[PDB]
Amino acid sequence: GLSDGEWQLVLNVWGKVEADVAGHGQEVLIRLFKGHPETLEKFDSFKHLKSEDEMKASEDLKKHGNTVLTALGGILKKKGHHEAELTPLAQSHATKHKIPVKYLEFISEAIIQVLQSKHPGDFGADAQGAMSKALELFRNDMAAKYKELGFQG
Ligand code: HEM
Repeated sequence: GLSDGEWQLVLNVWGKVEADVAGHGQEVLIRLFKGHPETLEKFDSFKHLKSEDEMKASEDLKKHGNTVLTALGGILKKKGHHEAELTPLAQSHATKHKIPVKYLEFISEAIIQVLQSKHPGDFGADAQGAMSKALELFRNDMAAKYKELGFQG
């Protein structure tokens, strides 16, 4: 875990995302698709997008962006007590979506890149380090759920 002080820095930076969830959501997915093109192959719905301008115009890529960050905000707010919010996500992603754990790592980096690009003034050394342990915790718990569902990539 994170210390009480580290969860506080995490919740505080999250207050910035919550002031514009779909806009931050939309940039996280463009960063991911631009950055690791191969993750795009998992979305039937989006494989047609051939460029950043097309991804930027997609009202559906923006609604999916919103859904991902709304679901991640619900986990973060539990501060580590997220079993229940997490199980269902580990079940769909392992079994239905078939998302390997390095892909969870690539989205973690897109989230940090977005926070840094849009809130540099608020996203200092300290907030950067808490945010990154908070996302490694999420990944590590998801990978553990994977293993007991008996899968794993
Ligand atoms: C921060 C990590 C993530 C969160 C919180 C998250 C959350 C969600 C949620 C809430 C849904 C809708 C319900 C469901 O099927 O469970 C969803 C669907 C989906 N997710 Fe994720 N996700 C994450 C990472 C990823 C990654 C890394 C990929 C693949 C590169 C991915 C692929 C998918 C697909 C293919 C679907 C179905 C989307 C569709 O309707 O076509 N997810 N995700």
